[PDB]
Amino acid sequence: KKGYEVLRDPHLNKGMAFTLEERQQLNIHGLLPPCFLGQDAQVYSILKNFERLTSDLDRYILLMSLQDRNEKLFYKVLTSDIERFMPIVYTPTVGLACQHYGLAFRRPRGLFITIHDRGHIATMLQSWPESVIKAIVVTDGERILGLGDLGCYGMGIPVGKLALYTACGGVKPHQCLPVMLDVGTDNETLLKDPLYIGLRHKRIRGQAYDDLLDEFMEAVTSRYGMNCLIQFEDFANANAFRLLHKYRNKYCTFNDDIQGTASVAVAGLLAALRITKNRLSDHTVLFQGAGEAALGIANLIVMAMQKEGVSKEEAIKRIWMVDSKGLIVKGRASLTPEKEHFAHEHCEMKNLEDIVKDIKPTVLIGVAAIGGAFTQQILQDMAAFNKRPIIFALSNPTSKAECTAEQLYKYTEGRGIFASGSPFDPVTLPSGQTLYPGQGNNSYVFPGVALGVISCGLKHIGDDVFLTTAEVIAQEVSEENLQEGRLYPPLVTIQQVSLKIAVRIAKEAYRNNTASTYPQPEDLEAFIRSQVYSTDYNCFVADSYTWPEEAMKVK
Amino acid sequence: KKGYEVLRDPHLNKGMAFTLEERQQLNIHGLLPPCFLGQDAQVYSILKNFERLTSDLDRYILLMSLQDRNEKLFYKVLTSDIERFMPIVYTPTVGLACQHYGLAFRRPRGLFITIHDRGHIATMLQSWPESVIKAIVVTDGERILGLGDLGCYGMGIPVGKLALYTACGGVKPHQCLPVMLDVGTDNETLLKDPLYIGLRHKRIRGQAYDDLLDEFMEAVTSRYGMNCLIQFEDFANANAFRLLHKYRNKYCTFNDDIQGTASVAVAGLLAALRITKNRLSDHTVLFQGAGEAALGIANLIVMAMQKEGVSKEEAIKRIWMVDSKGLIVKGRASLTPEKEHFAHEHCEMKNLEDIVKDIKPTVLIGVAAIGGAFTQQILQDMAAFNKRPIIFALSNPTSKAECTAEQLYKYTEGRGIFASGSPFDPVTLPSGQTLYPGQGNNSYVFPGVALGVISCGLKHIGDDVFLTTAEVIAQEVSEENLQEGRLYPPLVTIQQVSLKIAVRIAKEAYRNNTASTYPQPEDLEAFIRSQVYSTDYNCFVADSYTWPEEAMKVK
Amino acid sequence: KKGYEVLRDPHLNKGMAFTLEERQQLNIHGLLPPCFLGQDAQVYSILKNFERLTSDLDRYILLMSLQDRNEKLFYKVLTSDIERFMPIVYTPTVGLACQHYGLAFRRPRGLFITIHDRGHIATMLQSWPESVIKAIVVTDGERILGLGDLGCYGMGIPVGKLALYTACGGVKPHQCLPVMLDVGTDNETLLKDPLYIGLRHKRIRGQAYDDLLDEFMEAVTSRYGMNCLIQFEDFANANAFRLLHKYRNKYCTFNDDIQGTASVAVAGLLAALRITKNRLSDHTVLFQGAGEAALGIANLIVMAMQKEGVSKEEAIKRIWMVDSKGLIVKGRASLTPEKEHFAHEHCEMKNLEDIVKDIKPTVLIGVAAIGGAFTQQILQDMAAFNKRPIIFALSNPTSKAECTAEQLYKYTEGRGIFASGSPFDPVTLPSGQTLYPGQGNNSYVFPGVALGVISCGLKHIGDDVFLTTAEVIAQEVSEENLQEGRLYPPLVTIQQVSLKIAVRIAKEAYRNNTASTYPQPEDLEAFIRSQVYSTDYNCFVADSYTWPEEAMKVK
Amino acid sequence: KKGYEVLRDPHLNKGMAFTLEERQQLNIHGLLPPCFLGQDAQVYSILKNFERLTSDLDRYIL
Ligand SMILES: NC(=O)c1ccc[n+]([C@@H]2O[C@H](COP(=O)([O-])OP(=O)(O)OC[C@H]3O[C@@H](n4cnc5c(N)ncnc54)[C@H](OP(=O)(O)O)[C@@H]3O)[C@@H](O)[C@H]2O)c1
Ligand SMILES: NC(=O)c1ccc[n+]([C@@H]2O[C@H](COP(=O)([O-])OP(=O)(O)OC[C@H]3O[C@@H](n4cnc5c(N)ncnc54)[C@H](OP(=O)(O)O)[C@@H]3O)[C@@H](O)[C@H]2O)c1
Ligand SMILES: NC(=O)c1ccc[n+]([C@@H]2O[C@H](COP(=O)([O-])OP(=O)(O)OC[C@H]3O[C@@H](n4cnc5c(N)ncnc54)[C@H](OP(=O)(O)O)[C@@H]3O)[C@@H](O)[C@H]2O)c1
Ligand SMILES: O=C([O-])C(=O)[O-]
Ligand SMILES: O=C([O-])C(=O)[O-]
Ligand SMILES: O=C([O-])C(=O)[O-]
Ligand SMILES: [Cl-]
Ligand SMILES: [Cl-]
Ligand SMILES: [Cl-]
Ligand SMILES: [Cl-]
Ligand SMILES: [Cl-]
Ligand SMILES: [Mn+2]
Ligand SMILES: [Mn+2]
Ligand SMILES: [Mn+2]
Ligand code: NA
Ligand code: NA
Ligand code: NA
Ligand code: NA
Ligand code: NA
Repeated sequence: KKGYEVLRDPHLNKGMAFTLEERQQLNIHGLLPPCFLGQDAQVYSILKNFERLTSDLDRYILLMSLQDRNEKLFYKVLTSDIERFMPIVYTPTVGLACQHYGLAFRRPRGLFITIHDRGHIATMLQSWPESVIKAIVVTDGERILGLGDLGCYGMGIPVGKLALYTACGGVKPHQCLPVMLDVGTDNETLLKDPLYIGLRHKRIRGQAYDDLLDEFMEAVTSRYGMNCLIQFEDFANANAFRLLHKYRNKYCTFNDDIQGTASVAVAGLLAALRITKNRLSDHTVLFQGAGEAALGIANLIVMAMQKEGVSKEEAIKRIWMVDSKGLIVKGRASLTPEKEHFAHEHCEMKNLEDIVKDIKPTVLIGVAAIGGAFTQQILQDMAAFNKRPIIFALSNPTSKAECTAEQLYKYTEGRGIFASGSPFDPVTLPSGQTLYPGQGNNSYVFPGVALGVISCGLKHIGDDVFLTTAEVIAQEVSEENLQEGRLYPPLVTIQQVSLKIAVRIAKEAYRNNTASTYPQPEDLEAFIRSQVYSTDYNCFVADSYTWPEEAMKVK
Repeated sequence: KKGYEVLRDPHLNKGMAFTLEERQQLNIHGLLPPCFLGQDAQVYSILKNFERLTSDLDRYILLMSLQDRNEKLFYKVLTSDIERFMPIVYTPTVGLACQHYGLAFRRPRGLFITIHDRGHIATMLQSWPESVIKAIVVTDGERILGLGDLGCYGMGIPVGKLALYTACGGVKPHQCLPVMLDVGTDNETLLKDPLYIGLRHKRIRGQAYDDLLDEFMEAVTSRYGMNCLIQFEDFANANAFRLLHKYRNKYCTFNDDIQGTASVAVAGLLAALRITKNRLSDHTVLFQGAGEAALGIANLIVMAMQKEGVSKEEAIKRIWMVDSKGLIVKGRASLTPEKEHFAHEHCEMKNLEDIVKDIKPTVLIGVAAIGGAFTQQILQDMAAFNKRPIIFALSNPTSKAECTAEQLYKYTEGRGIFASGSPFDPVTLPSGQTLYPGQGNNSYVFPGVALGVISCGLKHIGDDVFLTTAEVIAQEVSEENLQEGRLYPPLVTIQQVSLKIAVRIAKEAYRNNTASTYPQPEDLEAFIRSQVYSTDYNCFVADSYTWPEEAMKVK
Repeated sequence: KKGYEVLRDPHLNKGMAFTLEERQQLNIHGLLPPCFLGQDAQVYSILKNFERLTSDLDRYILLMSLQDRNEKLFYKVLTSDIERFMPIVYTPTVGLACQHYGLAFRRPRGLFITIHDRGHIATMLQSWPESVIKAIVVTDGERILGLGDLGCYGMGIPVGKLALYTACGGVKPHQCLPVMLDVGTDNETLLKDPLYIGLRHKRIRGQAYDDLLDEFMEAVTSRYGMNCLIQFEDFANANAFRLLHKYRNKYCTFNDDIQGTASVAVAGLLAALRITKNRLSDHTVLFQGAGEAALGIANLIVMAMQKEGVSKEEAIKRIWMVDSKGLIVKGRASLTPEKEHFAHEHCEMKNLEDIVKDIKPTVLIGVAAIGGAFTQQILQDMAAFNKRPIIFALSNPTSKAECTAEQLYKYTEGRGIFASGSPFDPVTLPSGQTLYPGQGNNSYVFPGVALGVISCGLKHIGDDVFLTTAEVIAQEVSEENLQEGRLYPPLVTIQQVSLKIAVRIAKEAYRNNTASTYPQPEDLEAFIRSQVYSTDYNCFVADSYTWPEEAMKVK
Repeated sequence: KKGYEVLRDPHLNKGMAFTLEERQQLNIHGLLPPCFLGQDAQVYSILKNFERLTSDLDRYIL
């Protein structure tokens, strides 16, 4: 393609990086100022623009616009200082963006499918420029992080997730599709908000909702193929599980919040074991929350424990859960079949601190979006019953973190092992030792899992894929990392980590013959490495070459 | 047109204003959130976005992006509150933008022709999406406002002018082309500036430059037609004049800085006469500056006086000028033929205040871009020998204004009649009366002159056109306006004033047979009104309708 | 798509079959006369146009132009009377077309890859509008039917083959790509021909040629996938066999001339056995020719005989061949490894008639492109030592057929069982009985084999596929068919036969796990039927529908 | 503009008169046979096609 149409297509636009000869051939010479530069120069300019801003939202908006203008440059900047820009494009800033999505909105991104478009989804996929999609992150916006129902403002998440698909996983941008399934919203505040971009009516539930979802899945895989990876993100509890169970074995799909979190959670405990000097089956885990994350994580912990040689029954007995009504115990009221799995014989309790004192767990996991649930008392108690207690404040965004790295280390005398879903700066204990709290976030799992699935075309994703991936991650945590308090490999190495996760997933796929990409590559690492996205700009010059002169003569 | 490419075309893009039916027919249903809204709603969000910003530079980028995303919306927002947004799109903010163009740069706009493209201009015009252009604003960036040589960063100016072409004149945006002729820059600072977007070398002068200009004019008129309007803007002294004289009679062109300024300046004096209760031939004008603006304004003033009944010779004797070397007197050194035209018998002088006290003028016009040249002294002196002195601080941007509205009104005890190139807020005198200083800026002239020339196809623009336009503008100043201290009709009525300027120019054109649009309209006003740009969106639904039924049958 | 561009795209163009509403929405209303018609009406006008022509070459051109104008209409016409149009679009007219390709040329069709394009094939595949190709028919034009080296004029063959892919097989036209690999031509006549459209130089051979082919296969499968079907057609002997052997197990490819012909020839023998009332192992085959067709057929026959219980050695003993040097016997000079395979101990012989009298075969197959090789004497001899001799004049086009249907039936006194590569009209014997000579032509094999490979994605095509296909075809020959003298099912049922061929190929592909399309359909016949091409026009009206009214409300 | 779309537009289409370089830049190299001819060589082939016709209506259609 050519002309000014190129400058408006972010997948093609190189900006002033366009060569004098490229510009001339593309019929755009004169539409750009008379200066030519490389990505480094362009990155410089962006940083000057980023530096001068004075609000995270403004930084977000700046980057989102870059993403809408020059694809390569966007990712070049992202990967240039992942630790610096991820907090803007992903948690916690992405939640802030979703809260003001109507305000931050500029150019649309993604595919918005409505409950009112039932029976016409197949047609709408046509509207999407790309005809070859290999991955999709979808949400209905009912459980945006620990922020609740943000309706159509929730589109910010899929966009963020996919940003890492490329930035941290190497998955090509052009093959991914962020999707919003707006069936309404129960958030009264949004329904009254003048800037709200979604349907102004309560969420439609029941059979209608279910049929919408079936059509979506059927339509996507029909157009893009049965190998298309569908990643559910931030759906409400009930919907999340039923949908997973319903499609898990029918399509190539998985739920990030349920399975991706479990993977990273276990990856941290597996790593923590090298500090606590014991076996996972010697621990006693207590969850604040009993939803998607808790239930997903708890299940993976059990599989991990059985792998150690313990029985399924013994493993489940070491896992305790607390929901909005209190400690989940046998015979308690308001219990679900899934919760009943961890209902143990015990009197009922409501106060979290009393529960911590009673259960005396070795691992405290926070996944209930409850502010500073992990108070100094709770933290002190953990430091009291444990030589080195493991503390996981997983709720996102930052404002929902069960506790801070600072407080964790402060109230546990620097003996607590910490991890959180949202980023925290390093902490220098009184002893002068600087600890670097790790980020237990999906971000360590979904990019590699995607690179993997897409690479070998794994037909379906079993729970073993996440357990194995939890091991691959932990295997990348160095002794040096561990000594700094890191339960995960440094973020700057995320790409390398993703590759390994991808290669490992491929090896298993072919082994169990669940793969689809054939013939099988003689060297999987080499093959996947060659399938990864490249930050470099392509050359838009026509492929000119000469023929012998006799054969090229004009008659 | 078609699909997503529609959403990237600002001339077409309607954003969420596209109807469900339009989106479905345009193959973009799904690419936009599930909410449909009108322009009012769209303007609201834009304002909430403009409101939260905290820098003029930022507000500029905001609007500029808007213009790159939704044409109709952009202009709907500007005219919604011209007095509020013009300062952002035009003076003085536009000057600040030019100073930091490299930084503010996002998406390119306009046509950038280089000195190294000599012999290829014709082809480059093709790279421009539009093949039908009626107006063109060119600059080489050597004299950007009173900011000097800003090289390629000067592109911001033609874009500003054109913005007003539409917003103030009603000229259709799609038919206008902003152009930057980059032949280098002598600004050592820019040459070292890492963000500079132009050619990194001193300006090329001599015959190479002249050939480039001739080619440009030729290229532009051959492609777009002889009737194409070429507006020269912000060129250096020497070039501005010779280029104007060189193409004046050959093509449809004029120089905004020399002729447009002259027109508005005369319009103001004509209005002031109704406060000073005398005739223009009764005044004595003193110009701080003897450049493009000064010489142009002086020339029109002379014509205006002669039209009163005074002789050429007598008129000239009433104009005094001061340049970098001091008062322009007969037999002084460093004099140009143009300047020696106003060189009177008198002793040399350099001190401005002493010059004011010696010549004792009734009107003081500042056009030398000298900060606060009109000091307390000067202003007091003026209010001393003049019952009601006329003070014109025309230099731009604000930072160059010879003096402020507050200063003028205070140091002239409220008896001074003020006007300036850049905007100043209302002033409330100690007497309790609030004055609304007018803005003597080209903006009152070029929009209407363009509407006029384009509408009737006036082959060439003579000085009479600007004198007539000056009378037209003054004619629209009401007694009420005068009573408030306005030498110009309120800015909120600028569209109507442009209409009358256009209608007038048309009538003259047909009378003198210099028009080209035939047959001549019976009602010039009605004709022009129907030629004006509309801010309303068009409907993108296919024009569907039925034929009988026997004729519509399928055989 | 939209606009006049639609009318020029044969894959979209519906002609006057475009609905008024379609024309209005596609922006073509007014570009077509004021009448709307159905396909039947359109076919009628085509037939009127075909009727008035007076030459086969002109009928060819008419139909080729139809194909370049309206795709569906083209195939609608072909399938409306396959027995009438196939002889025009295929053998023998296609051979005539190729001989005058330069003269018949109008609009180009297919992909022309030259030997001078080595190292740039991948680039050239981009030039091709479709990015999703599933089948390709390639030729270098060195052995076009029995007409020899027709160089670039040979493009007519791949175009013809693919015409039947769709017409007889049901394969989608847009997913197929006809390719010509021009490396020159040794035909002195064409080099001198002023209308020749290929490279005017002797064919390039050796390593250069082999590298071009490797690059071709690599580029095609890299861009279109390893499952892309590559059908080699009309390559010279040496090149045909080595290319087949070299890529056979590496890509999804087969050689129509060697393998397709084998399949159809055995299909006919299988059917013939039901007339001769005996087993294949009871016959003695004699081939007039020892090349691509001869060796391929000979090979399939052997496999067929072994499946009856006979050993490989015993089977080979029943097959004799004659080449340009005469009867192929042990120790004979100028023999090939492949030929030596059938070199039996026997005295050398050169005269075909004498050879027939000596070997006394029960099956006479002609594949040497030798005019009327099967003389009256030979035909009489065959009817002398065989109650019911089986005569196959497989050489194409008709002017190369070993003998005519009339001649065969006349000189065998109506006892000879006939079949030919090119069509012959029914024959009414003196007894009054009318026989319908069958057509033993690849056309019975490649369409169905293609529909099958493409459908289930069979990685590689082994000879078993052709042997089973032969059985599938013979299975479709009814008792009635046989009684009329038909060795193959009637042409009018070819689409039904192809389907059966495909469903069987699929079944075995999944059984042997050599398929690629997964999950496997529960009903293969139903799946494949749903994938077949539809001759009906699509509806180009936008998918319009409404949402509730509150959700459609414009703010 | 470019691509096979150019071959279909009679105002732009040059047939085999398109140069090797033109074809490569227009993204149509390969859509035309490996032969380059001038207008007169093209006229010649038109005349041969005209000559063999035997009806004015056919010559009209050609
Ligand atoms: N990688 C990561 O770091 C990651 C990944 C996914 C999710 N998360 C975070 O985890 C949080 C929840 O996600 P989810 O998917 O698990 O949501 P969910 O399914 O809604 O689960 C939330 C749970 O918290 C419980 N809860 C509410 N108030 C409580 C209270 N006062 N005391 C104890 N428990 C209480 C709820 O109880 P009931 O059962 O009574 O309703 C519910 O079971 C979010 O903030 C999210 O951002 C982090
Ligand atoms: N509509 C409007 O409000 C409008 C329109 C056009 C221009 N302007 C303003 O007018 C200003 C100049 O524009 P221009 O085109 O006339 O520029 P120009 O051609 O550069 O002329 C500037 C003149 O000022 C003289 N000068 C410089 N310093 C002086 C000093 N210290 N004391 C006395 N005279 C001095 C120069 O003298 P020499 O000849 O000796 O060098 C020169 O004649 C700009 O700031 C611009 O913003 C306003
Ligand atoms: N589906 C169909 O019905 C179908 C498909 C493919 C081909 N065919 C036809 O089969 C014929 C041959 O094609 P091919 O691909 O097999 O070509 P090929 O590989 O060149 O084989 C031709 C063979 O005929 C031999 N020959 C030449 N003159 C002979 C003569 N006077 N007496 C006996 N044998 C002679 C040649 O012998 P040497 O080796 O000594 O040179 C050669 O072995 C063509 O006319 C073609 O149209 C029909
Ligand atoms: O749900 C979340 O909070 C996440 O995935 O980071
Ligand atoms: O030059 C200027 O400042 C203008 O034209 O307003
Ligand atoms: O080459 C041939 O003769 C054929 O394919 O039928
Ligand atoms: Cl850039
Ligand atoms: Cl013919
Ligand atoms: Cl012949
Ligand atoms: Cl038949
Ligand atoms: Cl139809
Ligand atoms: Mn999530
Ligand atoms: Mn200016
Ligand atoms: Mn063939
Ligand atoms: Na006919
Ligand atoms: Na053809
Ligand atoms: Na193989
Ligand atoms: Na033999
Ligand atoms: Na041609």
